Amino acid sequence: AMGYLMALFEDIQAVIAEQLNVDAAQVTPEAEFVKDLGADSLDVVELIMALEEKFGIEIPDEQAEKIVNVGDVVKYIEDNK
Repeated sequence: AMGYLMALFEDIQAVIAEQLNVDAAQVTPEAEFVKDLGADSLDVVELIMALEEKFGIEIPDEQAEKIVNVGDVVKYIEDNK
């Protein structure tokens, strides 16, 4: 598990890193897209669509709208296959 959880977390960590132009180090489970990563309302939408496609999942808006830190999206990704 953990080994796979770390693998998954990294997966997502890298996607966020290249996308927002921030170092992986700053992309921690608890860091925040807006507050700490300089992202914006649409930045996150681009990110959600990318992750949705990559993993073949559909994150309901009721869930998406609650994403603040990267740990949030990691969990929502499991909550869908």
